[PDB]
Amino acid sequence: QKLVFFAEDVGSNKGAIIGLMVGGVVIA
Amino acid sequence: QKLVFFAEDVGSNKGAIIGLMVGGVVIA
Repeated sequence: QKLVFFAEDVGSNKGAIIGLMVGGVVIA
Repeated sequence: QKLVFFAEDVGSNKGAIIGLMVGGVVIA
């Protein structure tokens, strides 16, 4: 394996996120 | 609101979970 690169990319985060694996009475 | 209940249930976890919110050199 050889990698040679002059890359640039943008992925960038501002939100309101709800990540449940679910259990809350998933209802809490 | 009124709640009255007798509830018994079962959700239990043993996993090899990958959760990415994406951005990884998602790669590569």
